[PDB]
Amino acid sequence: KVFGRCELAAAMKRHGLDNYRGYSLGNWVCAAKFESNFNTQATNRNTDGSTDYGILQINSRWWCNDGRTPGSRNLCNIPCSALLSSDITASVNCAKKIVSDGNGMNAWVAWRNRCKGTDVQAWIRGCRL
Ligand code: NA
Repeated sequence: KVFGRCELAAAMKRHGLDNYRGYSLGNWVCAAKFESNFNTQATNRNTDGSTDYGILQINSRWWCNDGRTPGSRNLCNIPCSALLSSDITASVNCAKKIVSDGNGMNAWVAWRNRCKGTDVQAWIRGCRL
């Protein structure tokens, strides 16, 4: 599923991401935009052989099991393919664990390089939230 901007904002708010660990909703929509272009089916391979999955590009090195990342962890206790669903519940609940691990949203390289320090509230402008 390719989400619309406000559709994703509304779904992220309903799942409790608005101001989660202090990060306003615009941060999460900005992150999703530059990580996946709002596409739940996005995948990208990393140099070490791990793979990033879903609308927030969660990594198999630490967070999910894809059966092809030997020696890795599965801290969200899910198969990585669950992160590609049109239902974003698994992505959001795993993201909540990531953002809580000490580095905040700096864990998402696209957020640090394209969202941090900008007017992130612009990403929810116009939405009925
Ligand atoms: Na893994």
